Amino acid sequence: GSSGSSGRIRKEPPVYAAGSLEEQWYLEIVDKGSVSCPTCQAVGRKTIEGLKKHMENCKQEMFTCHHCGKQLRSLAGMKYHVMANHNSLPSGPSSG
Ligand SMILES: [Zn+2]
Ligand SMILES: [Zn+2]
Repeated sequence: GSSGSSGRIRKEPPVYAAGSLEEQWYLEIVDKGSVSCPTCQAVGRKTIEGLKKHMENCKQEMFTCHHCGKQLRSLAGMKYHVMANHNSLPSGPSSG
């Protein structure tokens, strides 16, 4: 057996903070209807909740060579494009 009752007002702000990203993304929705990914910025979601899960893994780090300025997802592959194309073996101030 059991019993009980309650009833009070609810005047509190949403999970969002008074100055956080969540709020920003939220607007893009309440204004447009959907929000894009701040990481890839190619695919969005109907709301944040859904996006969060997306960025939870998508959140990756991009790189960009300096010699030429190549852009590759896999750091390894890139770091190799330099030693291959920008192969400057330390020998002398000249080649010949
Ligand atoms: Zn993404
Ligand atoms: Zn390069």
